[PDB]
Amino acid sequence: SELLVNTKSGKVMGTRVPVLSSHISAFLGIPFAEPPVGNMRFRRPEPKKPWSGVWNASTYPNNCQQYVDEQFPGFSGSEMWNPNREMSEDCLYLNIWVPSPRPKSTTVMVWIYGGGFYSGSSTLDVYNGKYLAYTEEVVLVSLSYRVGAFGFLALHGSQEAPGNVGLLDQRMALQWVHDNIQFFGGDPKTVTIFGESAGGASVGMHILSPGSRDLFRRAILQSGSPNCPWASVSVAEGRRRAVELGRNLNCNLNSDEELIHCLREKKPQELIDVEWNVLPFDSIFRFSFVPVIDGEFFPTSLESMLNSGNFKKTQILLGVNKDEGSFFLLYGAPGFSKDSESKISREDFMSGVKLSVPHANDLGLDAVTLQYTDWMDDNNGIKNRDGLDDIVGDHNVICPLMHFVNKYTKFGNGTYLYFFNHRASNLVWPEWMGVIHGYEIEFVFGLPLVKELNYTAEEEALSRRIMHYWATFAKTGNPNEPHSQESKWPLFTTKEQKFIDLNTEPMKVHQRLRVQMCVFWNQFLPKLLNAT
Amino acid sequence: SELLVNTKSGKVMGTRVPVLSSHISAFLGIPFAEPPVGNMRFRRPEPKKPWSGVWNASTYPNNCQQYVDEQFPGFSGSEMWNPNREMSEDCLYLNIWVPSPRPKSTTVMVWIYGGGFYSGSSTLDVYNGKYLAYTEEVVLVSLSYRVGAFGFLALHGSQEAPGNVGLLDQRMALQWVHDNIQFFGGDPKTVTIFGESAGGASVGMHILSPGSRDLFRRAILQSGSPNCPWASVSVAEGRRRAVELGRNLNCNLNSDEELIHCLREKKPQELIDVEWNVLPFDSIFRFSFVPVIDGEFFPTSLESMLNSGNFKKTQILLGVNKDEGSFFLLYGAPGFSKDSESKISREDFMSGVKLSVPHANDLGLDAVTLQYTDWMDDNNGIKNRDGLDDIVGDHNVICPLMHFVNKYTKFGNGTYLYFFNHRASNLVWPEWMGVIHGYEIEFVFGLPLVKELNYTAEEEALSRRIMHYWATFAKTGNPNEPHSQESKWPLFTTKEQKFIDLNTEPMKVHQRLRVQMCVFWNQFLPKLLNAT
Ligand SMILES: *[C@@H]1O[C@H](CO)[C@@H](O)[C@H](O)[C@H]1NC(C)=O
Ligand SMILES: *[C@@H]1O[C@H](CO)[C@@H](O)[C@H](O)[C@H]1NC(C)=O
Ligand SMILES: *[C@@H]1O[C@H](CO)[C@@H](O)[C@H](O)[C@H]1NC(C)=O
Ligand SMILES: *[C@@H]1O[C@H](CO)[C@@H](O)[C@H](O)[C@H]1NC(C)=O
Repeated sequence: SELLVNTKSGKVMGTRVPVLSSHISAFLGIPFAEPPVGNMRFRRPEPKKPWSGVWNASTYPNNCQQYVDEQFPGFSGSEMWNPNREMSEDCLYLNIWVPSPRPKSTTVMVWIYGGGFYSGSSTLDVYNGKYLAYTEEVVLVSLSYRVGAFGFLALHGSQEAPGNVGLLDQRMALQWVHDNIQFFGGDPKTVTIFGESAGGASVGMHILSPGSRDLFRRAILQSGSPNCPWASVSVAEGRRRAVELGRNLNCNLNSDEELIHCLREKKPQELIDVEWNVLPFDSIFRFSFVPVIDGEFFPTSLESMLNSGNFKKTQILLGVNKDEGSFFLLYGAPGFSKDSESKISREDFMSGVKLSVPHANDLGLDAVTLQYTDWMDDNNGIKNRDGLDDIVGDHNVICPLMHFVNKYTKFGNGTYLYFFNHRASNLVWPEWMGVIHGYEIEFVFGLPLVKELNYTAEEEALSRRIMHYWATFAKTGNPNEPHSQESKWPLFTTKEQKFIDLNTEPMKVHQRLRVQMCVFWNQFLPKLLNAT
Repeated sequence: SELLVNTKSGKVMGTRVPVLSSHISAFLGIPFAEPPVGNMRFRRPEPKKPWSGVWNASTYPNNCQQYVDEQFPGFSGSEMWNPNREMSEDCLYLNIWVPSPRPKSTTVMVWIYGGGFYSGSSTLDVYNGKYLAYTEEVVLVSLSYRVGAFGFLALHGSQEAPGNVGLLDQRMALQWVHDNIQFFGGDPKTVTIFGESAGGASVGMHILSPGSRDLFRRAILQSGSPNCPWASVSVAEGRRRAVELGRNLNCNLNSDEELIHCLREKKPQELIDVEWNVLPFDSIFRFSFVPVIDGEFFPTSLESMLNSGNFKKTQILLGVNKDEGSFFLLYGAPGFSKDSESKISREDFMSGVKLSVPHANDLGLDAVTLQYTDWMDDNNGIKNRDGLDDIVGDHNVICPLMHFVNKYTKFGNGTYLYFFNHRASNLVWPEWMGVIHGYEIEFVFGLPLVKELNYTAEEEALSRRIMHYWATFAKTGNPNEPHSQESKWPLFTTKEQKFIDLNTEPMKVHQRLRVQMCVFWNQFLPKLLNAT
């Protein structure tokens, strides 16, 4: 039967799912690791023991334990990102969408969800891989990984809570795909990993980590890069936060053994309730438990690895959205509200700047303020609001990604860069937020092709174009159709640094994406902070 | 006789001079101090002893000893600024242009020439006061003062070479005008002092110095302010330079007495030949002997005086030219030439930046470079050239003046600000230099009214308009004609910060002159240099 597949770990039975007046096969909730529960909490993952009989892969699995956003109860704009299945530490499963009839050896794409390393689910409606798998005829896989303390609590030196286990969860899933996707009709030698935000940073981390490089062919990074300021911490800071978490739960702190034992006896929600109390600074776009530069998963500092070319050399396709920072300002900066235009006063602008660059001294804060202030009209509420939006997006997403693309392109085999700037016609978030962090995902997954979702005809066309770019890149290492008559997405080169916009208007090629601001964030500010 | 005037110092006989098909009286070369020669070199000036008989004031006096520019021999653009009379240490004289018939008690304007405190003459063709005196019916006076080491060598603590004597020369001339102008038909209670560059800085210094305030009514500052970075030095730096001058002339340096005695035995040209060897840094727009913050002429630091309102409160009219920095880049920055378009390479841009801000550390240099570089087109020769031009003009003239105007306006009785941006149709300097430092002077003195000079009809109109603004301001404290139908020059206020452009086009009012760059130069950079 087309729904029965025998893998190296055992047999699995999928389910036939409808999609755009047709059907395809789906294998949901396939286990790739042993449940990281009890004594296994915080530990590196262990491969799933093979099973006898048939694994029922007809329904989505549980989501990993995580902080749940209740800032806007009932609001679809925020709830669409929350777990839609019951949460459990028993959450290491993957999902596969297979074209029908089953292919023999076709292109494989593996999705890695984002969520700042503190949240995320492979089961969100927005991550339904049936549209992409059906439309582009690729085998689509979505994996899962532990987030928050469960996946990133780090007490370097200890083997019980070494840190980065969430990244190892991802690697184990990639290993499973490498070893078994052939039975689902996928080509293990043509696997593209792609992800957004923390998922994009994760993709870059697998490009960097020697232990992950051999498991995939190409990569796509959406609004995220491994060198982002929020994406990793030092071993010392990771330890400090782990200890502070224990301090928040009245744990014995005399030794790592004592601390970990205490943390392992706590219910999942107990850790989550105090998770945010361990941050250094009053800040936005900063998360408690993230990857740690350990000298193992990451041999040396990310910068030294990027500079020496110590990473997988292949083709990459990546990009950012126009207003990456709006989400974070709305949730934590004074003056911003969901139901108002959020015009910002000069004073709230100052407060926002300090929250946005928590590690900077006063001189550093002055430099940022000067760089983003129009002194001919400094009390303009719209300008201050948009200025802060740019500060957050440039510092946390765009400039780190531009630093990554330029360093990578020197050693890589082909780079394609995009700037997504289309605001969906059916967005429920206010207009001031613009082209929001994460809202290009629905286009990548083809939701606009579903009539009931209320997208325009132009948006369906944009989605089809984007899905074809992504899948063609996954298949050939080039988003462009060999010998087509459509406008070509030029290769990003060290010299020309070209990129294209992604919207419903005719393709336009540009150069040096936000170069002025990124020279500030990537070269000047770091120098200022290190000298003063 | 109309040409004979009896002053408190003795009788003087002037000469009738033709002017625009008419005539007026001129009294040239009137002594206001005893020749500062021999034992008097470097000493404060002494009032001229009254004389018997009639002083022959029919010809221009000698010019003070100074460095003479020979960079472009025979070239009118540069030679028009050089001394046009024989040089001598016996140079403290003033010139007066009086309307005919002699007025009874009319508005008086006293011109103070510029020249970076190292040069200047009251006798330049461009400073001929007959046009202004005749056209606006004012008594026009031009004074002189010692420049270079002769007027500013400073060995604080010593009464033989205390420093600032050139400024005291200016004060003595103002005192003479206060005491005697009434005999020439001028009103000593309605005297306006005006000057350009070092002369403008000098005007601001008299506004600040308690000992000079009572000698004039209003002031006009053209392309210069007392707080300019090149306009003064500390007592320590002044001493260091005085000692280095002695070291350059093989002087005994065991004591001030030894040093001064040695310097007094040297011929004037001997001092001038080594004058430029005492600067701290490799730099442009920096001069060796300038005013010193002594605690006498200047009670405290200029900044503390400006902040506390420790200065004469009256009305002021001031402004700058569009391209103040071009002259200095042409003479000392690599890549600039008089006969080429001077497109600057990225490398020469860097060299230029270091020469322009000699006191800045590397981080400071990086900040300037970032602020003036278009990173989307960094190798554009025109942009690099114009960027450097702006750096020099903003740092040395515009921003210091804007800091002055804003601090002054808080306590003053009326401020009028202008931005001169008309390039003369008959300029002999290359086009890349734009609206050059000092080229608004010919309009203020009415040269465009002289047909033989080859100016256009529009330029004659601009000159007449400017002369009337200046003279009306001198007479009433307001450049505008009471109840006229012409466009009004608005008052510059702390809140609106309005100013007008001065060109042949219809008047346009603007606000916050180069505010973006001046926040950088006046607030950010100083903070960066002091913290790092
Ligand atoms: C497990 O598979 C069976 C079919 O064998 C079916 O009941 C369903 O798809 C799964 N069970 C649940 C939880 O509904
Ligand atoms: C990628 O690598 C292949 C084989 O080494 C080479 O022929 C090709 O030019 C490379 N492409 C780029 C854009 O570097
Ligand atoms: C001095 O005045 C006399 C007239 O009394 C006349 O010769 C001339 O104006 C002056 N002398 C010189 C130096 O020409
Ligand atoms: C100048 O001073 C006079 C008298 O003190 C005052 O009436 C006038 O308002 C002042 N003007 C300005 C612009 O400050």
